[PDB]
Amino acid sequence: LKKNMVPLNPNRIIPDETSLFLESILLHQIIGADLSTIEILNRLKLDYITEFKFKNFVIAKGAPIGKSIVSLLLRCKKTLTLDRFIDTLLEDIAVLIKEISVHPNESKLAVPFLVALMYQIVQFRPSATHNLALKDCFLFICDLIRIYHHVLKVPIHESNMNLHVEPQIFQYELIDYLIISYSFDLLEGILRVLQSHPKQTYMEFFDENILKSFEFVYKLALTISYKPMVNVIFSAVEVVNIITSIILNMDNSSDLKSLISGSWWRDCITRLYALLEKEIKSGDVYNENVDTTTLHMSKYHDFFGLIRNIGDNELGGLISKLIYTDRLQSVPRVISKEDIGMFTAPIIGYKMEKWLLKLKDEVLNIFENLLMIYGDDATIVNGEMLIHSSKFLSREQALMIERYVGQDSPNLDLRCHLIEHTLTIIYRLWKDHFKQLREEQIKQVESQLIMSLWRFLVCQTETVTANEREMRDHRHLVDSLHDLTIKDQASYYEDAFEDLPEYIEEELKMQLNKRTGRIMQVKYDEKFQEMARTILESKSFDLTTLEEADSLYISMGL
Amino acid sequence: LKKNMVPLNPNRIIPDETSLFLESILLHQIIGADLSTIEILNRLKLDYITEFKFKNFVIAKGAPIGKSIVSLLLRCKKTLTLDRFIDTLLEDIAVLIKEISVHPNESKLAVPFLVALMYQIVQFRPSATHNLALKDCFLFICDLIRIYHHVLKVPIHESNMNLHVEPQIFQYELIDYLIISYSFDLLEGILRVLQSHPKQTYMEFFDENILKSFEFVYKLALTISYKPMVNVIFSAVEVVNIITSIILNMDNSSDLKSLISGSWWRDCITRLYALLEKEIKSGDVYNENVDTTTLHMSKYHDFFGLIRNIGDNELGGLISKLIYTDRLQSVPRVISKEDIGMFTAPIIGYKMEKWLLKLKDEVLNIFENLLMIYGDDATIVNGEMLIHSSKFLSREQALMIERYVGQDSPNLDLRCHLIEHTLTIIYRLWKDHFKQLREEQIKQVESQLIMSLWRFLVCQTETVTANEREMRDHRHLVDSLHDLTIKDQASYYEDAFEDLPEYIEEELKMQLNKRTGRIMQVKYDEKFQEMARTILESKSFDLTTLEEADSLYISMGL
Repeated sequence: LKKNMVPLNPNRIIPDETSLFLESILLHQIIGADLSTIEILNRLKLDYITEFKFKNFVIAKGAPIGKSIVSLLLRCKKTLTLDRFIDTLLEDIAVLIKEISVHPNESKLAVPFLVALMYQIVQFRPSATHNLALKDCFLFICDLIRIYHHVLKVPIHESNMNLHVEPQIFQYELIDYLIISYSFDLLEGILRVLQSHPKQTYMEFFDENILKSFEFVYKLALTISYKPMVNVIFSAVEVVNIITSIILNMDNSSDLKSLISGSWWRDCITRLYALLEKEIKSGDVYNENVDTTTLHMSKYHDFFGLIRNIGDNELGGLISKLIYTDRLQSVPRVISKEDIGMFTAPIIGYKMEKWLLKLKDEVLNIFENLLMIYGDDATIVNGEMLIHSSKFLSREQALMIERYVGQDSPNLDLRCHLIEHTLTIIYRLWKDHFKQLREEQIKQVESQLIMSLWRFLVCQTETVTANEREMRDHRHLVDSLHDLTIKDQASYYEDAFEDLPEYIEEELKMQLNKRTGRIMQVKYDEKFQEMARTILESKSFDLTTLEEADSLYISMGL
Repeated sequence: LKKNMVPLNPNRIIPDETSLFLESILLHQIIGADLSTIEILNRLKLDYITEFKFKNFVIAKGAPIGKSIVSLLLRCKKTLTLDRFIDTLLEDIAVLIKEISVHPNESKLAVPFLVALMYQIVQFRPSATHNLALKDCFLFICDLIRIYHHVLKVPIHESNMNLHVEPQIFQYELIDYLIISYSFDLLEGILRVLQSHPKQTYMEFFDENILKSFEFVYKLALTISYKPMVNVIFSAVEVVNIITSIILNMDNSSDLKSLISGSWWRDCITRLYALLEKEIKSGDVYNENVDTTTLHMSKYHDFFGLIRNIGDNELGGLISKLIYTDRLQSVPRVISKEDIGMFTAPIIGYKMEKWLLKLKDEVLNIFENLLMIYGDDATIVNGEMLIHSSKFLSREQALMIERYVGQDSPNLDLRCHLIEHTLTIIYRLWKDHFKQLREEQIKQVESQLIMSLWRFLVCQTETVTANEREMRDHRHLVDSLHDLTIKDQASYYEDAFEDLPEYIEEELKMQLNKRTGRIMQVKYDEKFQEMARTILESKSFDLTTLEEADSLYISMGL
């Protein structure tokens, strides 16, 4: 009688999730360092706080700090379940980071490793962390960054008499660069684990204090008059993405939007515009050059960080060489600043272009989001998304055609994805939001909008591709790198790319061909030809007159 | 239909027993030390083994050792289940103790803490440890002790010209005293966790090598011509107890007894006799006096150890003061030898008498066991258990009556339990083993046997107690300490001693009265009067003739 049902296991080992979390803390190790993070904190003392104690988390004067962390971890494993063990660790390590930070004399070497350890605590089980702990941790990291006021506020250019006679120390600069970078990365981590909660509970996180604190630290990160640290720019726009993504995908959308003032947005969007109008050039990414025009990713902060691996991690060997590893000390091991830098590969510049192109994709992606938040007209969906986005579209087509085609870099495709993306940021702005596209602001970009749409409608002629035989001879010229990519994907990393059945590689000699069309800047996708057609041709606004329009059409044929 | 059965739990949290074992290792702390054992091993390096590696247990030259222990513990938690995690730890820490030990120059400070950590590993779940690991660990601790050849072999008396001009260092002596004491305690622990296995599997432990190695180390512990360390005498007779206890309570009893040669027993029993004929005197327990007559428990090895808390732990403050606790070192922190010893309480002497009386109870308890092993006659159940046990019975009655009655020590009762026990070691020797009680050896003790039995049969007169009113006036004289004991037991530590229902304290004014009878050396228990009667009166052997017997009976009445 019903001999079908799947039988249970009578000895189900539900794994002790707090033990797995304990083990994930104990062997947490940042990428490039020689020792584990707890094993670094065992080698740190603090000799100006004579006795630290918050809630039975006693630290003696000459005691190792990581001894006290592992004593807390062992002591609170027996007692607490997981969601209490998390916020116990969060508030205890937060109070420790706090009184190491606000002190006149004491070195702050434990602070980066405690922030990274805190990030390991947060993102272990995001379903387990209650969001009031996330609120407390977010407020603590925001006013922790406003403690570290001076890392993101170095001036543009120094004095001419700034004599570089100096010990040329890097270890304190390396400490507070790690503090700022791990802090902004922890802000990104708090908001994605808050993003992963069920969608009825976001109001337990947000209040006025959250948004005012992030407004301050967001003005701090996306700087104007100071040297930009690009490591914090990635996370500081990814946080804005997480905000605009949960505003879309929640139910009580008004009480976020009522909590946000329009000044927050019109301070955010101008800095996003000023980020979007910067240049990406591989030959002087890592060079130090003119400000606020090239996203440059400085030599003196080049390491991975917590979420994503952003550079080549040139300063990861110096994290392990910041402590003496056989000694219990407080001041750092001395790192000379001018030893780094040795010249063999510009490929590092290509992948840093790849990250910066994903950054611009991120910025106009959150443009695409907050079009959909404020579908009705407001202060902020206000026509300058024609000006700045059309400037961006026109120049990233123009110097694509002038400079990039036939340069065999791997970053062509994504760079001709951005234009392919930002036309859509034009298009639904044109189609669904014309009621705020004012008559003067359209004439601020009448050159560049019409020229950018014309470089899509030039591709309806198509006397270039038309076959198969010579297009692969074009991709031997422009797209050999993606041939290497797809052969290494086909022979190693894809399940469907073996014993190819004479329909899966006819798809390949369809899609590599349309890809190399989209790279060669002739024959874009037909859907984008239609979207560019129904802005220029359509009669929502006289971009051109009919005797000016056919002056454009004769330069293709027509 | 059958709404009775107890329902299961659908979310049974079977606790991750290897995680609990991990946490028991990580907060293992010996009694009196300031730091945890892993936290002491984090402060130890080893600078003569340039690189230690056995099976991916890499230790660098200047690295902390406890870093490598906790790296093994975290790495082998994910992989192994519990019975493999145990013997992985056992062989790895054993190889580490080995190559720290066999080295000419290197200090051995890590060795006591690694042995104590190994003991914590063994006795956590004794059902989990497979007994081949116990065999390997027992063989390793036995040849580890024969490495430490010279701790248990200091001479009796030094030269007259042994000038005590010397650094007077104690730290190296404290190290290898801890090594020897923790090693013998680990031998006791291995054999009780082997005792706790199901009784069909003892042959997986024992072979010739086990018994030859313990024969050597047992001759080493119960010394003859060297200064005795009493800490190893307790465990070295408790091991013999565990052996003679499992020989009784197993099924394949012959293949142990065939594996044991009679020379092992007739080397063991002579040393047990020589231990049994020593004296216990509180006024010179802790004094240094004449050898092999007083069990003295020397001042320079007075700490707890692993199983039992044997002294007052005067050398436990010096275990934490053996390392610098803010430093990674190899040589010990210097302990001056003559600072210890400060005189306030002889009560410490009374509880050390209590432990030594339990030691003599242990020795004649294993006499009582191996009567029952060799119920048939052999080399070893051979009539000297009349001589030595009757010497012991007669003197511990004689100087009981001359010296101990009315001395208000807590150790009277157990001291008049020993006589009350050892009569039984007489009695079943007399009744069930007369066929080896040879005619000359009985006349070696004809004085002492008959006098000892007569001091039991003198109690059948009993004109002393006979009531209730004056016997409590006797226990105000001899047994006030047990009145304090039973009042503190009655008001604090016993569930049945409140709202006393006038039958539970009539039992008290029965059993305190028979107890103070048994202390006052008049009116023993009636069963012991019968057992002493049916040796003297019964006609198995002419102890007395009938004209010599009534010469004894007239000195009671009769």
